[PDB]
Amino acid sequence: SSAHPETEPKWWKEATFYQIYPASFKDSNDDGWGDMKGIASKLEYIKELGADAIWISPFYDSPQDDMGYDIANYEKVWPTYGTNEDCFALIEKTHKLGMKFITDLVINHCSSEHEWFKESRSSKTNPKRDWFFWRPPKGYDAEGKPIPPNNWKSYFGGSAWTFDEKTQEFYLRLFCSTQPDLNWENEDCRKAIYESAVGYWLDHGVDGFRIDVGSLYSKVVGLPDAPVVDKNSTWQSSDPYTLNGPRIHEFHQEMNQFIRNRVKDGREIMTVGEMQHASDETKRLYTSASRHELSELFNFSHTDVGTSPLFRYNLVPFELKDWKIALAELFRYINGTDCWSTIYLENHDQPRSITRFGDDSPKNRVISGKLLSVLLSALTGTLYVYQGQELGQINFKNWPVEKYEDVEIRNNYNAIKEEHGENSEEMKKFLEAIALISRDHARTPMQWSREEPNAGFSGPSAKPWFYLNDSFREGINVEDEIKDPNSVLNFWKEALKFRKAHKDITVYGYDFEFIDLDNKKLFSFTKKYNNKTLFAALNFSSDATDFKIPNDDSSFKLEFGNYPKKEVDASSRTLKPWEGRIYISE
Ligand SMILES: OC[C@H]1O[C@H](O)[C@H](O)[C@@H](O)[C@@H]1O
Ligand SMILES: [Ca+2]
Repeated sequence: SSAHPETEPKWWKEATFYQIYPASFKDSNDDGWGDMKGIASKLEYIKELGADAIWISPFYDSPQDDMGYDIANYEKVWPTYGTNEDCFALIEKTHKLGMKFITDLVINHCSSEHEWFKESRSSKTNPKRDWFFWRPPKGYDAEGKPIPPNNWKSYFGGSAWTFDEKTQEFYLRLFCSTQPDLNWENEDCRKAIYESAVGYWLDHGVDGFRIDVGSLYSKVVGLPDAPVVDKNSTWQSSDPYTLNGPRIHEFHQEMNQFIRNRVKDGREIMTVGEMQHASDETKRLYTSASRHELSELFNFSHTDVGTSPLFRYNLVPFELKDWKIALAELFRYINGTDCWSTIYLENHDQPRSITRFGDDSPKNRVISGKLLSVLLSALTGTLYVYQGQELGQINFKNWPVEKYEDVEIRNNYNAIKEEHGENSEEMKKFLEAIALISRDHARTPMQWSREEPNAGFSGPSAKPWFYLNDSFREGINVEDEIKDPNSVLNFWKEALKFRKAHKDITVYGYDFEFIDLDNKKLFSFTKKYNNKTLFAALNFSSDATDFKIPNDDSSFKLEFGNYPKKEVDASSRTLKPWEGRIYISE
């Protein structure tokens, strides 16, 4: 383990994080929105699950055009969620339970309602004009409409620019129209960002930051037109010119130094960057401890499987190997380095992992939910569990498009309607995809009980901000799952206990090797820690599946699995449907 600097323990390496989506976690005042007092009331539940730390999605003052990721004030809690004092009380309560607290750092862009943007947009001559990207039209079209400065596509569909009537210029917004990109080329802007979004929260005791689209801060000079890679799309991906740009490491080093110099009590701060996509070299430049940039990053390959690289909302076939390789992208690069990795299958931007990677049928949703827990329990990195994942939550079914709340759905729908027609093959493919892939499958209220109609998220007379998934009626809820010894919730409790008990090789294990990589059903691997070997055999199918343990001997003991502990034959070399097993040899 000495030739593996990645094994050096840190609180944030071995902490299991639980991600809370504040709108949807727990309402305490029957207004249909989750809130801070709601979260506070459920910290014990989170601790009892086995979480060591929480990450709360944005709770700052926001118009909610992107459900909190459009921030109007970094230094004020959104009143619907509570007051600043409620937040400080929440941080303290989390701490007094022995848990760490990270907040969402959203500084690629702010709300157009932020005072910085209100000033910037007021004239062409004000001191904050160049805190954002303003450009004149590229002339006007045959209809008299201004033409945007370039052909870039918004992440949510359509053009990445919005015209401002007052100053007669476009501003850049890679996300929704009211999320103008901050200009990191402006040093005054960077310093103001650090003071408000970072320093304020360090001063109030956060243990770290989850850094929203942290790979987008550096724009290639000139904001050039992107090459035409999609011939059936008016607008083009800006990635070559916005993703992992030439100053991105400079910026992350600067912010890292700011954090180090701002902390007052010498505490260890974790940063997890939502970096989206990166080569292994880029990952190393971000996460090597000696680089003083990020602690770790999220990489999207594993959550991209089954989607077109050209458009997330066009489905394509995939096989198990594709997902194996994509998952391994999170962690293989750290082997024998001072880097660190993340492990997750769910967040507020993703559909449910049982639906995507297991089998969400009534017959198989429990066992396959447990299989996913066995897999995650054994992988190297900082583990994240997303609200409802521990309940074995599944995608909602048969929702009309008009029921979806997400701006990502609304904007993409409108762009397709405009470009291709509402009644088109393009729209049909889109509608097919949203049923599997929409971020909204993560965002329905947390299911605390079987109580009609709001499942204990809010009182029965309240109208939740977004519709409940019908699955609460099928026993996917906290109250019912606590009482069922066979539940996914109770299984996740066991999985976290297992992972912690064997943390040297589960959290810090190295020399990961696939066994039978090509297998369409068997997901198998080994890991090492000194004299120890972990061997995983995981059957991602309803068919029984054979496996072999490399260098098999008597020393391999069955330590964890999802079939009943008293009924598993550890010597057997065929997995039952959806069966997973972790063996450890010392
Ligand atoms: O802030 C724009 C986007 O950034 C990140 O990808 C967030 O996780 C996502 O929810 C948001 O829409
Ligand atoms: Ca509320």
